[PDB]
Amino acid sequence: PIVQNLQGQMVHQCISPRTLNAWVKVVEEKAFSPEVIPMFSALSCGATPQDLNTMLNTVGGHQAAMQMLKETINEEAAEWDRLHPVHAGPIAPGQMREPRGSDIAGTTSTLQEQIGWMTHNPPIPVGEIYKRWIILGLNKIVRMYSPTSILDIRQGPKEPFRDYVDRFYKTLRAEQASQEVKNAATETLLVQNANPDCKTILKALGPGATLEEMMTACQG
Amino acid sequence: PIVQNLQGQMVHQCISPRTLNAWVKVVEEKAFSPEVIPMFSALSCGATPQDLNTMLNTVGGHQAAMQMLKETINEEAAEWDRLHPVHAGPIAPGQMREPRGSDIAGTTSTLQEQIGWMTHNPPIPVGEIYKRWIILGLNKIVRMYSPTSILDIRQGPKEPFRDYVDRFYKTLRAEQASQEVKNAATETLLVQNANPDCKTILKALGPGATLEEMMTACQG
Amino acid sequence: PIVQNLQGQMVHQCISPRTLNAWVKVVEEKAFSPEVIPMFSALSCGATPQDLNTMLNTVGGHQAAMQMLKETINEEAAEWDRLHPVHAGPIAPGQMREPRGSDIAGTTSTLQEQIGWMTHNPPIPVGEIYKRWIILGLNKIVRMYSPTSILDIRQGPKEPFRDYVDRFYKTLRAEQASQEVKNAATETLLVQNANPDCKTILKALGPGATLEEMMTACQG
Amino acid sequence: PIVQNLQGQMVHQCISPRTLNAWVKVVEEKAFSPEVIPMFSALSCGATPQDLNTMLNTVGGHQAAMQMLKETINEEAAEWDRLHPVHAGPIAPGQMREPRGSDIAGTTSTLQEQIGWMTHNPPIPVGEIYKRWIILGLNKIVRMYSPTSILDIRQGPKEPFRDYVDRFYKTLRAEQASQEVKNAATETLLVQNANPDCKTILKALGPGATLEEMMTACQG
Amino acid sequence: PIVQNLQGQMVHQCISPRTLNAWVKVVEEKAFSPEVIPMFSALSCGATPQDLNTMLNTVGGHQAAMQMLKETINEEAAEWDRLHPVHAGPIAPGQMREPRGSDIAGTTSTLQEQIGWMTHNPPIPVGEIYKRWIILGLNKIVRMYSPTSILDIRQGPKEPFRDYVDRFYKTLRAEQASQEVKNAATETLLVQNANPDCKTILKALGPGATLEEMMTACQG
Amino acid sequence: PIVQNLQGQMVHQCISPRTLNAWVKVVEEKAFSPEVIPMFSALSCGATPQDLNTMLNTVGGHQAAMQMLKETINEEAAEWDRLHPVHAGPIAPGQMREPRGSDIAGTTSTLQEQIGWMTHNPPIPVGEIYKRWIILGLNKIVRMYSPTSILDIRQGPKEPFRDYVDRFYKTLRAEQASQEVKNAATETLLVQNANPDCKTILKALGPGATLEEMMTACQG
Ligand SMILES: CC(C)(C#Cc1ccc(-c2ccc(Cl)c3c(NS(C)(=O)=O)nn(CC(F)(F)F)c23)c([C@H](Cc2cc(F)cc(F)c2)NC(=O)Cn2nc(C(F)(F)F)c3c2C(F)(F)[C@@H]2C[C@H]32)n1)S(C)(=O)=O
Ligand SMILES: CC(C)(C#Cc1ccc(-c2ccc(Cl)c3c(NS(C)(=O)=O)nn(CC(F)(F)F)c23)c([C@H](Cc2cc(F)cc(F)c2)NC(=O)Cn2nc(C(F)(F)F)c3c2C(F)(F)[C@@H]2C[C@H]32)n1)S(C)(=O)=O
Ligand SMILES: CC(C)(C#Cc1ccc(-c2ccc(Cl)c3c(NS(C)(=O)=O)nn(CC(F)(F)F)c23)c([C@H](Cc2cc(F)cc(F)c2)NC(=O)Cn2nc(C(F)(F)F)c3c2C(F)(F)[C@@H]2C[C@H]32)n1)S(C)(=O)=O
Ligand SMILES: CC(C)(C#Cc1ccc(-c2ccc(Cl)c3c(NS(C)(=O)=O)nn(CC(F)(F)F)c23)c([C@H](Cc2cc(F)cc(F)c2)NC(=O)Cn2nc(C(F)(F)F)c3c2C(F)(F)[C@@H]2C[C@H]32)n1)S(C)(=O)=O
Ligand SMILES: CC(C)(C#Cc1ccc(-c2ccc(Cl)c3c(NS(C)(=O)=O)nn(CC(F)(F)F)c23)c([C@H](Cc2cc(F)cc(F)c2)NC(=O)Cn2nc(C(F)(F)F)c3c2C(F)(F)[C@@H]2C[C@H]32)n1)S(C)(=O)=O
Ligand SMILES: CC(C)(C#Cc1ccc(-c2ccc(Cl)c3c(NS(C)(=O)=O)nn(CC(F)(F)F)c23)c([C@H](Cc2cc(F)cc(F)c2)NC(=O)Cn2nc(C(F)(F)F)c3c2C(F)(F)[C@@H]2C[C@H]32)n1)S(C)(=O)=O
Ligand SMILES: [Cl-]
Ligand SMILES: [Cl-]
Ligand SMILES: [Cl-]
Ligand SMILES: [Cl-]
Ligand SMILES: [Cl-]
Ligand SMILES: [Cl-]
Ligand SMILES: [Cl-]
Ligand SMILES: [Cl-]
Ligand SMILES: [Cl-]
Ligand SMILES: [Cl-]
Ligand SMILES: [Cl-]
Ligand SMILES: [Cl-]
Ligand SMILES: [Cl-]
Ligand SMILES: [Cl-]
Ligand SMILES: [Cl-]
Ligand SMILES: [Cl-]
Ligand SMILES: [Cl-]
Ligand SMILES: [Cl-]
Ligand SMILES: [Cl-]
Ligand SMILES: [Cl-]
Ligand SMILES: [Cl-]
Ligand SMILES: [Cl-]
Ligand SMILES: [Cl-]
Ligand SMILES: [Cl-]
Repeated sequence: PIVQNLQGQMVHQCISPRTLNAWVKVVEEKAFSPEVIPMFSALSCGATPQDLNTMLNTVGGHQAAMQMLKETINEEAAEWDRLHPVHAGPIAPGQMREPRGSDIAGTTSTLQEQIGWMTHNPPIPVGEIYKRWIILGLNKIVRMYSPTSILDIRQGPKEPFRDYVDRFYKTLRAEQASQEVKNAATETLLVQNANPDCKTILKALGPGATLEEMMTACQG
Repeated sequence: PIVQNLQGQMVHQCISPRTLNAWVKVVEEKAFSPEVIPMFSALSCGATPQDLNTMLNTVGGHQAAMQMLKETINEEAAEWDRLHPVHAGPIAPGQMREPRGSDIAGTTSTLQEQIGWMTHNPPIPVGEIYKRWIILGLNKIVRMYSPTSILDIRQGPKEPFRDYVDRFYKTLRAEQASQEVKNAATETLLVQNANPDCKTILKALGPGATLEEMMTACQG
Repeated sequence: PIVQNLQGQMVHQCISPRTLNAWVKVVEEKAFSPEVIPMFSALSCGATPQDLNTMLNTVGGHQAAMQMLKETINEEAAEWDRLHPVHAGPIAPGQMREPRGSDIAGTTSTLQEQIGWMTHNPPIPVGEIYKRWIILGLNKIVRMYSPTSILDIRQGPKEPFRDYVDRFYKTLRAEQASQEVKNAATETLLVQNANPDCKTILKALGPGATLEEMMTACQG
Repeated sequence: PIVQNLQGQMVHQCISPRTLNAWVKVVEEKAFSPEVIPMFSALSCGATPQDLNTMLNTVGGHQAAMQMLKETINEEAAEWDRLHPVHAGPIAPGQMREPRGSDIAGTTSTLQEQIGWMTHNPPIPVGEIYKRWIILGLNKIVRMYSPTSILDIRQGPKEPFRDYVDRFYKTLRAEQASQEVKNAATETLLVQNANPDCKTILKALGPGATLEEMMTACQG
Repeated sequence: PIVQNLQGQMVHQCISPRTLNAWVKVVEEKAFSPEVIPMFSALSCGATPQDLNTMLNTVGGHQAAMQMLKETINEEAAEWDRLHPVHAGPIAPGQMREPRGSDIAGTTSTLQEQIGWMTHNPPIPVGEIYKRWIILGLNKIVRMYSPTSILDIRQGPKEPFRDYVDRFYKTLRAEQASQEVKNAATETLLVQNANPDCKTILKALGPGATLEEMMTACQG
Repeated sequence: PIVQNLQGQMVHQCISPRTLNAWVKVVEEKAFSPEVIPMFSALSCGATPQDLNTMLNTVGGHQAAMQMLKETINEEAAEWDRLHPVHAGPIAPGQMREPRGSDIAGTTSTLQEQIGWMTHNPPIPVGEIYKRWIILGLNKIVRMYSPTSILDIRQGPKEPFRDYVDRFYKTLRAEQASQEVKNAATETLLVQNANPDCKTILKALGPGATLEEMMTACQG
């Protein structure tokens, strides 16, 4: 990663063993459950493209997911290059060349070029751009490896309301879109797919009930 | 988090893998027992709103609770906005715009704006305001997920007084309120719900007995 | 905690995850065995009142003990305030208000006021005063949760002398008082409650025998 | 390793017990699965040749592979020497002699000469040259210890498409080459070795299908 | 402990949770095997007397031994006092009073007086004097809790010579003395207590045989 | 150990708990397998003689090996003293006395004298000299505790060639000598003790076959 020293300079630091192991173990145990994204984002804090490639290369298995990840990265790399055509010319003494999509992904850039970009003034944050592409890719995988659709979450006749809302939002969290799309899913389904007893109770509460009020009203 | 380095400057640091892991593990093992609040408060020491969102996002399961958490956050954010009317105008070169509620919650603010607010002179401590909203929300979840009422905690005819006082205060701590009447639940409900043998001993102790005095008197 | 930076300034540091976990685990495994006090004292090195409250709030269970702890703290807080009546008046530019008992315990003080007190010149060590009150409270709990009295420690007819002295001083360590009180317990009981064979041997050694000499004399 | 301290100077540091342990454990559990290469590359960040030799020497077992590793290192060292002819002559007071192949490999160079090369201006990065030779050697070991060929990876008549793509790319990654024909193995061999049900679906998708599109189309 | 920071100043640091835990665990698993002494000496590197008392106080059980430890400490403290007669007189502004025995042991000295002594110019190293007394006491405990005498360590008729030498020196190390006669126990008692087959071989080796030569000669 | 601070000064640091435990555990689990030497060398990076004595004193068991270690050290100490006769005379204000063999081994030197030697300009590295003696001793123990001779490694009639080369070089690694001696062992035995099928294949390859080529030729 790139961290600040006490001189105020952004300097490269080695990825710690603890960071590597934490990422390997969290994929081992949680696969592509939705909480893998924040874990990956937090563990890759300050990462260079090299660090991000290190983390993704240490994943054992799920190689189909990892290949989808590369295809996502390549599309985002192609989009970056078409929005940032590089301008030919000698790079000046105090400068860095402009990065191409393959440079952000680390396939055509050295770690020293990545450090130069990330510690420049102003910085060109190839690590955070790459991370964006990867997390975009991981979001697709979480959505693809989600077993259940939001339309299939229906409260059982003896199922406690808390357990049902747990399943509802767990399912909703794995199909990532805008929250505009997730507010629409809730307003469309959460009360309508409650069991007949709780549904009649919540209809009387009206559309303005908070979730806390809905869960208290269907308590047992 | 934003911590002071070894020289006295407030710097951004990455959330550590141990901090991430410790918070995930505490929710896994303790759910919303009351001791999750101090663990969350201590593990989020110096957190930015991004750090707090990371921690909350790493929680697997309990998504009904996490949704209640967002609704509490949004209520407090709207209250913040109603108390901090917007002042339109170009932000001056040195300084930073006033934060809205969604900026404190981290949904419309970047990490660099959060660093800018938290390291300002004087600092606008968005991380601690956000943290205060979250703990307010987590306190509701603890209250709601507490199974038993204090009026149902009663000493068995053969149950040692110590175990009953353990159950009593464990319950009182989960059923959260101000000390206005929790102070009230002790000293009279604690005696009223003692078994007849210990209850008879505790009347003889008279008003003003310490809990140590009550526990010594009902040992045998 | 409050630690020294390399500038010579006492600065606040976040309580580490390792410190929190160590305290939670040691209470989980050792309850209120006497070695909980030094573990708590060492783990709370440099603690602010906030850190001490964090540690005690993370304890799961033993809530009867924790309430006795609060009653001890409140008595010590009441004693502090009666010995340190606060003097009204505007606090000067370079100063801190004088702390009340509730400020030392952290119920009416902010972490910033605790930092101001603890890093003042000279420091007013509210953290070490609070710790004193807490450890005073923990000593009462260790003494209350001790199963055996010193008068019941009697050497068995086939019990090795080392095992008996182990039990004797383990029991003596849980009833904390002055060592004047613990030297008196030893001189009164250790030889007199040895089994008849070892007792006759140790009577001949005389009152001036070291424990090492007594244990060699009753070896087997 | 040679890392930058908190002030900006390149200093030698001892390899940490966690780094040593992490590398030993990764070889123990993963042998020469492909993910051992990124683990070795990341754990050897900033390594001197002495550090790299230490890491390789801590490997227990797999001594046939480790001997192949030495033979690869020696071939690269001889290639280095043929490209860097020796210049005889007294080394000047300030500077350091040119490294031979055996010096990069650490067999004829001391740790202080390795520090001298790596902290020179400009640096001669013997640790990264050595690391590049080792990973070249470890890549051969992975290729050799890969049990299955990509031509033998075929989808079963009832095997889900996802599991087959997992096996396909896991295998392709172990059978190491350039993307010249690994790019080639995908998109046609991946389809050719699908079972007849999915194969029929994938012809209808036509050329240019993403892996996400192929995996969505053969879900059911 | 009192350690040097990154700038060259001697500063007080809190004993780490790992150091506390490591010492507790070592006593739990190894009791008073000889290797507890180096573990205690290394884990108490730079300790103040308060740190040493903390470590000793965290020991659960073995209270008979811990009481022997106090008696040894008190004997050494009295010897220290008899060699360092008190000089009455007001302590000058810059300097510190001379330490008594109880101050080195930490029973009549505060942590700040211990820091003052240890960081003085020249330093009065009360922590190392205290440590020396404790290890003297722990050495007595190891000697006393060693079950077997060196005269009872003898090679079985079918026991491999290596295992017997292992038992021999393991025992010799627990039965602690100076090398005046431990040097003596080897080379003649080691041969005398060998079984007749190996004993006959070792006479033929003659005086001056190394232990490697003896162990090679009694392999078969 | 002796580490560099940020002032450029070599300063003493306490041996970490993690370093102590790592060395104890690696001996516990791996005994004197050959990888114990690099683990010991890496874990004792920067060690003082005191640290090296600490590490070796913490080893439980294998006391016969540890005594052979002392005899090796004493021979190397005797050789050092006969090559470095100390010259009598007052030590100057800015100087350190010359170290004897017993000073390098730490039996007649204080930790402060070891720090003085190791941080002198130029340094006299008693820690690295001692380490050399110890590792010389550990090499003898690895060679003594090796069960199998190189002449007994013969490929089985159904044994895969990789497994046989594994055993061959594992055995060869435990009998440490020069690689001149280990190249001679390979050229003498590796092909000649292959099973009759693989032997005839490798004879045709000729003496110039790499190990990688030999292992591919005897694949199955
Ligand atoms: C960097 C990174 C780690 C990030 C970020 C990141 C950034 C912002 C926000 C956020 C913060 C505050 C509010 Cl008030 C809202 C909001 N209020 S609103 C308009 O009503 O929805 N929305 N947001 C998302 C925003 F801003 F993106 F829109 C937020 C989050 C929340 C943090 C959070 C998690 C939590 F558990 C509980 C909380 F109280 C807050 N995380 C999510 O909300 C994820 N989530 N998804 C869904 C579902 F799909 F089911 F609906 C559900 C959640 C849920 F909250 F967990 C809960 C069960 C419901 N995280 S990264 C690149 O890896 O992602
Ligand atoms: C979360 C966070 C931000 C915080 C804080 C925070 C802030 C202040 C205080 C506090 C400190 C000292 C006193 Cl004397 C009192 C007091 N004395 S009084 C006039 O009698 O009420 N009150 N308080 C709360 C105050 F100030 F809020 F009012 C306190 C606490 C205590 C700390 C504490 C915990 C403990 F175990 C034992 C202690 F001795 C002290 N924690 C609680 O008290 C929680 N608790 N709740 C109840 C119940 F509900 F059952 F009654 C019960 C407890 C209990 F003590 F554990 C015990 C069984 C009874 N914590 S953080 C930094 O931890 O992350
Ligand atoms: C900060 C903190 C961690 C502290 C402190 C703290 C401060 C000082 C001292 C101390 C130091 C040296 C001596 Cl010589 C005496 C002494 N010599 S004397 C006049 O003969 O008794 N007395 N003391 C206590 C003093 F000073 F307080 F009086 C001491 C201790 C000892 C440290 C110690 C522990 C140990 F195991 C073995 C040792 F050699 C020394 N710890 C105790 O002694 C606790 N203990 N209690 C009893 C019993 F009840 F059974 F008798 C028993 C012990 C015992 F020693 F373990 C042993 C079985 C007997 N600790 S804190 C706030 O959390 O407490
Ligand atoms: C060892 C080290 C020094 C390094 C490096 C290193 C350097 C660059 C790159 C890389 C980055 C981005 C893209 Cl877009 C491509 C690309 N896009 S492309 C035009 O389609 O080929 N190619 N590359 C390799 C490049 F640049 F070398 F060509 C890359 C990688 C990727 C990192 C990565 C891993 C991952 F899991 C998922 C990702 F999204 C990205 N790792 C690999 O690709 C390894 N891999 N191999 C194969 C196979 F053989 F099966 F095909 C397969 C993978 C796979 F991706 F895992 C997946 C199943 C398929 N690593 S380090 C720092 O880790 O220690
Ligand atoms: C506690 C502490 C403060 C200290 C120190 C401390 C100080 C010095 C020395 C030492 C160093 C080198 C030599 Cl050559 C000799 C020597 N050579 S000699 C002329 O033959 O006697 N003697 N010494 C002790 C000296 F100096 F004190 F005399 C030493 C030791 C050795 C270190 C060591 C341990 C080891 F395993 C193997 C080694 F090669 C060296 N440790 C011991 O020797 C302990 N030991 N005891 C006996 C027994 F009793 F059975 F005989 C046995 C050992 C044994 F070696 F393990 C082995 C089975 C035999 N430690 S600390 C820093 O660790 O925390
Ligand atoms: C500081 C310390 C930690 C050190 C060092 C240290 C110093 C240098 C070297 C070394 C480096 C590069 C080359 Cl190219 C050769 C070489 N090339 S050559 C002329 O053809 O043999 N030789 N060397 C040893 C040299 F220089 F000493 F001669 C080397 C090693 C290698 C490092 C290494 C280990 C490894 F696993 C795989 C590698 F590719 C490289 N370690 C060994 O080789 C140990 N080993 N022993 C034998 C056997 F006996 F079976 F043959 C076998 C090995 C083996 F390699 F593992 C493998 C199965 C064969 N380590 S310390 C004081 O604790 O030792
Ligand atoms: Cl780490
Ligand atoms: Cl890269
Ligand atoms: Cl894989
Ligand atoms: Cl989820
Ligand atoms: Cl509910
Ligand atoms: Cl960490
Ligand atoms: Cl955010
Ligand atoms: Cl009780
Ligand atoms: Cl930590
Ligand atoms: Cl507080
Ligand atoms: Cl509780
Ligand atoms: Cl005890
Ligand atoms: Cl005994
Ligand atoms: Cl470490
Ligand atoms: Cl080397
Ligand atoms: Cl799929
Ligand atoms: Cl720690
Ligand atoms: Cl003390
Ligand atoms: Cl042997
Ligand atoms: Cl450590
Ligand atoms: Cl020493
Ligand atoms: Cl031993
Ligand atoms: Cl081996
Ligand atoms: Cl093979």
